[PDB]
Amino acid sequence: GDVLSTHLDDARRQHIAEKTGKILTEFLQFYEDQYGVALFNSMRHEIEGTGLPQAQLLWRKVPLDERIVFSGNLFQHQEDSKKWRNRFSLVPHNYGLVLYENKAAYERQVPPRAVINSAGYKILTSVDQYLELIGNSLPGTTAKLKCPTQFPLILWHPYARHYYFCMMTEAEQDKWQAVLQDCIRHCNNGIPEDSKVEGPAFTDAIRMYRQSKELYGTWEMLCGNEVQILSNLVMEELGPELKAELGPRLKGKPQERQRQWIQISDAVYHMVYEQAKARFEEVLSKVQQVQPAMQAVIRTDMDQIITSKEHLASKIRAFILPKAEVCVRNHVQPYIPSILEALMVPTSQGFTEVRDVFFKEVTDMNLNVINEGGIDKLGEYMEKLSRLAYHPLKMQSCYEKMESLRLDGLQQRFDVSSTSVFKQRAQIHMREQMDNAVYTFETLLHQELGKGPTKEELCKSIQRVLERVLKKYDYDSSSVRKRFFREALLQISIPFLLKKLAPTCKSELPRFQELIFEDFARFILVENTYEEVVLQTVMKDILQAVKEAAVQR
Repeated sequence: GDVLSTHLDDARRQHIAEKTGKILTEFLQFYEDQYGVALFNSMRHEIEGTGLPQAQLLWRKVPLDERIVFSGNLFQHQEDSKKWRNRFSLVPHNYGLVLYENKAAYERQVPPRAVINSAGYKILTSVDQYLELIGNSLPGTTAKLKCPTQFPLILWHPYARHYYFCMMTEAEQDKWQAVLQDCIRHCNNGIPEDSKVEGPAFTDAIRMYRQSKELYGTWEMLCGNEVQILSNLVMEELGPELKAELGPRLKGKPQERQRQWIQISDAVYHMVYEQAKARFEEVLSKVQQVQPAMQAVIRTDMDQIITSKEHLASKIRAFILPKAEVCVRNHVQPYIPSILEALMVPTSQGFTEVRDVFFKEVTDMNLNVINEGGIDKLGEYMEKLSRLAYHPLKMQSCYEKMESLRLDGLQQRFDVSSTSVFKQRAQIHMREQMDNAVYTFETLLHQELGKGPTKEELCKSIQRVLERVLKKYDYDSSSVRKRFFREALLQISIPFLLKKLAPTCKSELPRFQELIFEDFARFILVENTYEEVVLQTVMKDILQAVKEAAVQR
């Protein structure tokens, strides 16, 4: 039989589901523990009024009207037939990649042949690059795919299936590379950053689970929505032993064996995804049911919870602060300036490029008003400007500023994962700030225009509204960048410290549990309090490094 029927038979699928279920159970215990802590922290910020200050730019409240992002014909390699077929390929408003047999089939409202969420994917523009990337997916390879055009585009994922496209011209290749890069970035941004409770509870639980498996530091596969990330977590853990078991059973030449493993991995990824979805959504519903009860206890007992948290922290400080401060002084503090410099330069270039692109587009609109000498086509020009933050070409020069980013870890070595994650996060911030700029410009211009078509010439109020939005932009850009640099420095330095401190602490921390009043245990965790103690040991150096640099400008 075929590869999947042979190697993923019912018995093997049951074993995989059992192992997956054990991982999900352990993760969900971390998640339920984290949930009340995330709730307490968010409520403390709101009640004490210590959340993020209000931005100067306005934020769009309703999404833009849904429009197709891009479409065109592509060739796609077909896994079943091994034949290349034309496909009409469409990117909807939500940045899925949708493939139809042809455009005529699309017009007749025929179902799509595939709908692809590209979270966790990477783009390759040559077959050799792709073969190099998968070349060591099975062991011992060095211990002794052919495209109809010269312009391929390949989508690779560590666990899910790979897609093979090609285009007729370098121009089409370049366009689809930008669009698919936008798709990946959009799908990776699957948990809203301003989620108050669910987001932080989930991502902290992921980190704590990984730490319990002795995995510290930024994780490249913390991308996509919750179920995708959980699927990545399971595949990371189960992949090695599944590969060790099935690898020797695969028959053929090295690249054929590599392709069979990709097919097996995708099938397991699907099975894991559905199992994780069911298990996670069950627990999410359970925590949401008791969240109001938790809110009442937090609101009533706020001051006593803070007191209990501070008492626990004081005992942890007494235990770990000497060794922590030495480790920061000797092994973190010397390197904070260099890491900050590496992050600041491309990030600040990118935010400045957003400003320049915004300024040019508003001026181009202003030129149109002067040329028609009138207000009457403003709605047409504002509609195009309203979408600038999602323009598949015009934003590319901003995003490109991040590709020179190279970050060392605290072993003074290039950190691939930190670099990847922080380029993605920086680019998402750039998209947000561009959208805020054009939304603010539109809103303020409409206000200004209530004065009348020519109380003074329209191009004077346009340029005055533009100058007002630019000052709001410059303020918000510095706010956003300072927060981003602080967050990134913390996310590089704290996992390093926790790993160095683990032989001292991991056996000893449970002894502090007895200090937590049982009715507060959903809101206070020994581990989280300990991690906050460690965080405070780098806070001075980080705030001062971002201060002394004044990197936020």
